[PDB]
Amino acid sequence: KETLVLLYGGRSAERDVSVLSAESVMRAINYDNFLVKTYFITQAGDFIKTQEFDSQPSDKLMTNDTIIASQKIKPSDIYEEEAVVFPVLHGPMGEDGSIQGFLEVLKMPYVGTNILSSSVAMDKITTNQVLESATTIPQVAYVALIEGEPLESKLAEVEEKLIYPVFVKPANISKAENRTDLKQAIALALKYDSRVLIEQGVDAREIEVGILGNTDVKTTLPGEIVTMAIPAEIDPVIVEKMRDYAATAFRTLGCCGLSRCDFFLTEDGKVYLNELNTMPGFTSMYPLLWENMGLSYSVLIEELVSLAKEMFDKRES
Amino acid sequence: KETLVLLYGGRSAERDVSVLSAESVMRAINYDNFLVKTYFITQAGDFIKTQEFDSQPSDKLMTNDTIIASQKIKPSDIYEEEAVVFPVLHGPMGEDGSIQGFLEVLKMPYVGTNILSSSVAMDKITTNQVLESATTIPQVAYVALIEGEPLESKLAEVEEKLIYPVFVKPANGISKAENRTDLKQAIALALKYDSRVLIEQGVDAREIEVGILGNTDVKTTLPGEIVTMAIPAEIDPVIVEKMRDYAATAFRTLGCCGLSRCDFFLTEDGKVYLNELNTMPGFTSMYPLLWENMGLSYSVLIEELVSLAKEMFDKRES
Repeated sequence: KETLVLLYGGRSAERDVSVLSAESVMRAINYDNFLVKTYFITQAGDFIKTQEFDSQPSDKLMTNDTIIASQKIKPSDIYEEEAVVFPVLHGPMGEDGSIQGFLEVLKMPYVGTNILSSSVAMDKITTNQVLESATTIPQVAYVALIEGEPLESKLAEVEEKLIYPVFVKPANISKAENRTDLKQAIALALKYDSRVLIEQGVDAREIEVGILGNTDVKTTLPGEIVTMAIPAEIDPVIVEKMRDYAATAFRTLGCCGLSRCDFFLTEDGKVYLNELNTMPGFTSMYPLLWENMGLSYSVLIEELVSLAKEMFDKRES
Repeated sequence: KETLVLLYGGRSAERDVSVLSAESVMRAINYDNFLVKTYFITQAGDFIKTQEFDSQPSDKLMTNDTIIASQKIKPSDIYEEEAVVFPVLHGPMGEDGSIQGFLEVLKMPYVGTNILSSSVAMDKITTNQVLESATTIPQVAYVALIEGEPLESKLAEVEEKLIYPVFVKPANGISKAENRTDLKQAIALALKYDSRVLIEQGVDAREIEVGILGNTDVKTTLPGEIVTMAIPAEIDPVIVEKMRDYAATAFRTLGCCGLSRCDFFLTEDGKVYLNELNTMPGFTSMYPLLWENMGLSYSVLIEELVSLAKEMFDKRES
């Protein structure tokens, strides 16, 4: 009885994973409740009309090796009154707010966070600055570099604040074990972007919290990476902290819909926010974290759809 | 020789001004250099294919009273290889990164700042936090409220940090408050709009604006003053430099590209506060005039914007 538009693929490096999530989303959905229209976005950004399903498939989604050129559409022709888009797109141009902006301009409800909270959440420098300003959530140690800042003292700031190895990424990846590697990593990263992140390399436990909702934020029990332990075996104090931090991070950025909060837990029991992930994999932890809480994958989906409509009504009213 | 797609109108409250800026841009442009294709976005969000100019117009653009239904297009049909979009859209859906995202998805070069620096610049809470963390640019005194924070200590925090009157707005319902009761009433409606609410100090100070232009080579204008426009503003060299440095730093920190206008307050004892960074300023109005005083004519200003647009597009697509 509802039309879901399931966009998958994309232009980012994470685009092959996107096809996998979209395939898992399309087999997990309850068709009692949805007609599903799928559209592949190719690596060059083209929109391809591919299979509609009125009933459960069992049936491959399109890939960049299998484009059918006659099935190409005008991108705005995804549009249908009252359809809700589920953008199963990861990394840049799936999580950086460009797809969200496109769908806002097309006037369609869509699953997941809005434009501000997507771009901010994707930009670790901005995320860290917002969170250190507005919250007490600890961020993985980092240094921000804006082209123009004197290099020699940036280098010294990196060595004061961080311990080698560090990782250098343009804002929108090279490892450094010493100051020479660092200089060489920064020089290429400035060719990419005028804003550069240098981040502490961390070897610690990787523990993840699912987040769901719009105004009423729910979190899962944490689950651990390394194989998955769901739930993670951790002290109650750490469970509470991680879930509070996740919810606080989501509320502060004005996220809505879903996210997954990726934490590090050190041998001394210190918790650091590593990353807020606004469109997490569905291939993978996010669905399974909610499954452990008693929320099934098909019902998880319907909830995402109802939150999408609620944000749309709210943003259109 | 170049195709400029000029998008005007929009769904924001500033959409009537948008039409005037676009009329001013279509008249100031050098048609030696451009074929101009105009598209009106209606208040409801539809795209209307309206005039294409190959030479200077005399010649009015569409309005929400004058829509021609048959001239409606599919929004992606604005697309044309190698055409550069100038989105003359102000406020929400015009400066909030939604338009930029839509054009990025359509794969078109566009004038102005990218998705992140638009949405951040539009959100005063995030801008202020970013700038106070990464810079020494003073921000107009403010308090941020996230729905969930206990109300009483927010009220007291407003009264500790700020002096009445204050203005309350949802971050996504603007009310003035002169007292704690006005404040509570204003916050309560603002929260029906958005979970994030800004409370900002009312400031009665001199208003002085700085044009910014460029991508990696950031250029700024001499400051210009609002009340009539004094361009350049008559201010001490120390304030001029400070303003222009704060403007360029704000632009660089946010990752802006293309253009912005920075609006400052200047108080009676010579203190400077950043009020706003405006990423698509009016072209009706200070921005072109600020550059005109620097010797940069409006027509060549536009050519520079276009060339900056093609340049960011190349960096993005690579």
